[PDB]
Amino acid sequence: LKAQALAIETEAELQRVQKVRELELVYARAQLELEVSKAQQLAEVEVKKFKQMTEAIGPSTIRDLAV
Amino acid sequence: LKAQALAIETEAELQRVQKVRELELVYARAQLELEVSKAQQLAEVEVKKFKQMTEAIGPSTIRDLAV
Repeated sequence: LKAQALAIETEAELQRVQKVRELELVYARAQLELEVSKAQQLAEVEVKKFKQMTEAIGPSTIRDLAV
Repeated sequence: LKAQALAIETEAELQRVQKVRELELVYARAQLELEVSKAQQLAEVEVKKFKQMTEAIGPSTIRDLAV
C-alpha cells in the first residue's frame, strides 16, 4: 500500500516538475536572446566609435603618441 | 516475509528513481544546449569586435604600440 501511494505522489510531482522546468527553459532562452542582442549592439557601437576616432586621428599619429 | 516486503518497496523505489533521473537527464541536456548557444554567440561577437578593431587600427601600429 505504501508502494501505491508513493506511485501516485511520484507521478503528480514529476508532472509538476516537468511543466515547471519546460517553461523555465523557454524563458531562459528568451533571456539569452535579449542578452546576445545587447552584447552585439553595444559591441557594434563601440567598434564604430573606435573606428571613426582612429580614422579622424590617423594611425601615424597614434604610432608614436602612445610612446 | 521480510524478503517479500523488501522486494515490493525496492521495485517501487527503483521505478521512481528511474523516472526522476530520466527527466533530470533531459533537462540537463536542454541546459547544455542553451549554454553552448550562449558561449558561441558571445564568442562570435567578441571575435567580430576584435577583428573590426584591429582592422581599423592596422597591424603595423599594434606591432610597436604594445612595446
